[PDB]
Amino acid sequence: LIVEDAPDHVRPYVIRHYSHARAVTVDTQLYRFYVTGPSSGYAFTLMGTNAPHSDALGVLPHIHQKHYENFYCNKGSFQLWAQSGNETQQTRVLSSGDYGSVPRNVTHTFQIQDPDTEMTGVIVPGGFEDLFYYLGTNATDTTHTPYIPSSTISTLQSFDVYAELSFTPRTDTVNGTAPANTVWHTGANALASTAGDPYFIANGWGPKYLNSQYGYQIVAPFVTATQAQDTNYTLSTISMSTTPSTVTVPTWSFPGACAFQVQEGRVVVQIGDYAATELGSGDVAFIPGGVEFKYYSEAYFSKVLFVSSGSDGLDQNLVNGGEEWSSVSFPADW
Amino acid sequence: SSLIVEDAPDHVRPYVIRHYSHARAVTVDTQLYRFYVTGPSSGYAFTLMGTNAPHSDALGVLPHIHQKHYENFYCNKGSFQLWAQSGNETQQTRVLSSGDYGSVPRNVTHTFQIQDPDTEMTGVIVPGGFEDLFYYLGTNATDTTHTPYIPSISTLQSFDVYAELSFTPRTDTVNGTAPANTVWHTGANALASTAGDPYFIANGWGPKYLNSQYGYQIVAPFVTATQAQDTNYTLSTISMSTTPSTVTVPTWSFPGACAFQVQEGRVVVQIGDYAATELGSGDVAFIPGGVEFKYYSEAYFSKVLFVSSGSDGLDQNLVNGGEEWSSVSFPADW
Ligand SMILES: *[C@@H]1O[C@H](CO)[C@@H](O[C@@H]2O[C@H](CO)[C@@H](O[C@@H]3O[C@H](CO[C@H]4O[C@H](CO)[C@@H](O)[C@H](O[C@H]5O[C@H](CO)[C@@H](O)[C@H](O)[C@@H]5O)[C@@H]4O)[C@@H](O)[C@H](O[C@H]4O[C@H](CO)[C@@H](O)[C@H](O)[C@@H]4O[C@H]4O[C@H](CO)[C@@H](O)[C@H](O)[C@@H]4O)[C@@H]3O)[C@H](O)[C@H]2NC(C)=O)[C@H](O)[C@H]1NC(C)=O
Ligand SMILES: *[C@@H]1O[C@H](CO)[C@@H](O[C@@H]2O[C@H](CO)[C@@H](O[C@@H]3O[C@H](CO[C@H]4O[C@H](CO)[C@@H](O)[C@H](O)[C@@H]4O)[C@@H](O)[C@H](O)[C@@H]3O)[C@H](O)[C@H]2NC(C)=O)[C@H](O)[C@H]1NC(C)=O
Ligand SMILES: *[C@@H]1O[C@H](CO)[C@@H](O)[C@H](O)[C@H]1NC(C)=O
Ligand SMILES: *[C@@H]1O[C@H](CO)[C@@H](O)[C@H](O)[C@H]1NC(C)=O
Ligand SMILES: *[C@@H]1O[C@H](CO)[C@@H](O)[C@H](O)[C@H]1NC(C)=O
Ligand SMILES: *[C@@H]1O[C@H](CO)[C@@H](O)[C@H](O)[C@H]1NC(C)=O
Ligand SMILES: *[C@@H]1O[C@H](CO)[C@@H](O)[C@H](O)[C@H]1NC(C)=O
Ligand SMILES: *[C@@H]1O[C@H](CO)[C@@H](O)[C@H](O)[C@H]1NC(C)=O
Ligand SMILES: *[C@@H]1O[C@H](CO)[C@@H](O)[C@H](O)[C@H]1NC(C)=O
Ligand SMILES: [Cu+2]
Ligand SMILES: [Cu+2]
Repeated sequence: LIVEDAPDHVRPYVIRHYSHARAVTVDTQLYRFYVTGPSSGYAFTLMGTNAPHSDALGVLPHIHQKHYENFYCNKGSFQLWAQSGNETQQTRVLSSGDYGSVPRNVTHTFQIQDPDTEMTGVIVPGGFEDLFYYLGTNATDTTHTPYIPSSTISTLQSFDVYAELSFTPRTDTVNGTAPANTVWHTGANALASTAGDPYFIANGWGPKYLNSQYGYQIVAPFVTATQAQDTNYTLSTISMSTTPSTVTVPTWSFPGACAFQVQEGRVVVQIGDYAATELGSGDVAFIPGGVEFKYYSEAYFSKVLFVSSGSDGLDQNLVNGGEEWSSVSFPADW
Repeated sequence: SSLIVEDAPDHVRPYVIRHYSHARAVTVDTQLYRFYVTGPSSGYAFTLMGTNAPHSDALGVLPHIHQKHYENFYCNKGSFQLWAQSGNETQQTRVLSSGDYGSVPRNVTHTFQIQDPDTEMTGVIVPGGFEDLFYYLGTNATDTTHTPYIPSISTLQSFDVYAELSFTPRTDTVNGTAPANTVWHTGANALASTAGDPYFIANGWGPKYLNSQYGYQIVAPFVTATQAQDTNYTLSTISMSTTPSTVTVPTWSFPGACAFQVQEGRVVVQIGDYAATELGSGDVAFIPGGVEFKYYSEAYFSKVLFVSSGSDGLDQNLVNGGEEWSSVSFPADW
């Protein structure tokens, strides 16, 4: 079940945090491809980027006309700038557990701030990694260190990267956000109600739902049908209690492929005809559409970043079967 | 007898206690405290505790000093602000996010305020036994489900808590710090030049050392003999690569007790005659002085918060045998 690089075809698998994962470097940045187009049947790409502080932008401002980009900060911190059409340009400094949503046709760029920064990208549809094989240089990285210590515009268009050379990232950031009057780590964040608009959710400040059918699970939606539209997927974090003795761990099966990366805790996953395996920080589990699976938290509290192809995968299912909830913690009693 | 315990033992012995175990939980208003290492369990060497709490618009504790205990604040997740002042020196304050550290020596006035919804503070207090104060002021908590937190003057001198009613937490915070002429997440941080002064180290910005004897390990000191003086302990984070197949995992036996809490990764500990046991996020291992033990990272990269009684524990040993290093990542080649 465990693999060192994402398979070159669809199958159940788990890839440990910092596994080789076809690693490439672009300057100081090291990219790992935990889920690829070939490994997901082109459903989505799930990549991890580790990098040190930089005084320069990490990528030139650009747009994707056919890909929805999602930025999740695993650790450290990076600034993200985003703008849809003539809407006011927005920017936030994401720290651990923060999220930034970048729908198609939204200009964006980012800059790495902290020394031990890790950015997990979820891009829909999959196959997006080809861009980095081109821009990057293969890295053997024998020791598995997070990152190594120390015409083109036309070409990029074929990778669905359209340069926005006139975009000037705003420079009036204060307390991790701009413009003024925005809410960042000081109040609730809502997902954009209008398709096409970027939005940001600070860790623990977005909408949540408690599902109590199989133990306590809290789903914090990041992307729903409203925002995905035809890109057809869902994204969220799922926090989990242990499974009480009175509950039978359920067996799931969905039409679309799905995957999750453990952020905190220890989660056991059983997929298809493979032995159960326990995942820790940054480990990724990939479940092909149509394959049965079971999971439970061995830790008293675990939190995972979850993505699903389709409108009704696991996270949406738990939300529908649960209730609105206003805490990152579940009830103290069963 | 078993290695893993749900509450710290009432005497010195090797043990592991999982994140969010009962650990003699108590609540003080919205804050839930867990005592992973106590005075009794460590022979009064030190206390290692965890506090989980939601956002609050008020201070989490009234300003105070401890005349006989050295307090240490480490942000596991979320964020909280910490204010500190020593004698005639300028009052300092920082907003700590994941991986950040704040040092509060004896006789330093301090207070804190919880900012994010899913905030966890790991406290290391030396010497051990101060936790009686939390038992005293707190209300016992059963917390059957092990949820992180429950959703929703003269007298204290005996517990070494001295009120400082004249202290007014400064309110000119900008970009997570005050006064303006400080460095926070924008440059290198040094440990205080002498004992008695508070200091703060942002994640990855403090001094680091690379030890290459047993695979690669990076030690980021937080407290050294210079700052500890007679409190006689060391504190740091230790980052670890896997152990090369050609390297024998070393065995250690120190004069004083030591412990660590995994922050990221998967670390296996083999203590005395107990079974090798793998720890995940927030899990704590405690090793009595004089007891042999081995540890190694199963994850490709793990980072733990480490504390040791004495001046020459594991972290100091790794520093003395290693070299100065300027990256949070280790070399790509053995
Ligand atoms: C809290 O934290 C936030 C960060 O989260 C801090 O925000 C930072 O604040 C500083 C200072 O305000 C910002 O830097 C300044 O940015 C100015 C605008 O830059 C853009 O426009 C210029 C003009 O066309 C371009 O050249 C720039 O391009 C370069 O930078 C971008 C990055 O944004 C790169 O992508 C490019 O490749 C380029 O490298 C930008 O597009 C900029 O004009 C200004 O530069 C002056 O000042 C610096 C030193 O501060 C000098 O080195 C430089 O020579 C300039 O000096 C002239 O102008 C100043 C101002 O009028 C005069 O005083 C001088 O005498 C001289 O005439 C500087 O770079 C920064 O962008 C911003 N960061 C973010 C993310 O928002 C907050 O300050 C902080 N708050 C507190 C209180 O601490
Ligand atoms: C960036 O984020 C900062 C937080 O990290 C923001 O700082 C906050 O700024 C507000 C507004 O200036 C402060 O609130 C005000 O505080 C003053 C002073 O409070 C103290 O003194 C009064 C009077 O003696 C006393 O009653 C209080 O108890 C305090 O002891 C009040 O007079 C105002 O009414 C108001 O409450 C916050 O205190 C301050 N927070 C911190 C932690 O510093 C900053 O404003 C943000 N900057 C921007 C541009 O958005
Ligand atoms: C994105 O922009 C292109 C160019 O205008 C347009 O043809 C396409 O329909 C847009 N796609 C979406 C999802 O808005
Ligand atoms: C680099 O790795 C990619 C796989 O991501 C592969 O397609 C290519 O052949 C490799 N190129 C070189 C020069 O090794
Ligand atoms: C959305 O994805 C699901 C699962 O991959 C698939 O069954 C469904 O046909 C898709 N919807 C559309 C309109 O393509
Ligand atoms: C702390 O302050 C008390 C009271 O002033 C003093 O007696 C004691 O020696 C001080 N301790 C340290 C370590 O500075
Ligand atoms: C601090 O200043 C006071 C006077 O306000 C003085 O009495 C005291 O000795 C000073 N502290 C030190 C350590 O010098
Ligand atoms: C505290 O302990 C008492 C005695 O065991 C128990 O009755 C009570 O329910 C406990 N309080 C809480 C909040 O758990
Ligand atoms: C410091 O701690 C070590 C380890 O517990 C102990 O052996 C030593 O005696 C202590 N030093 C002093 C001065 O007490
Ligand atoms: Cu992009
Ligand atoms: Cu204190």
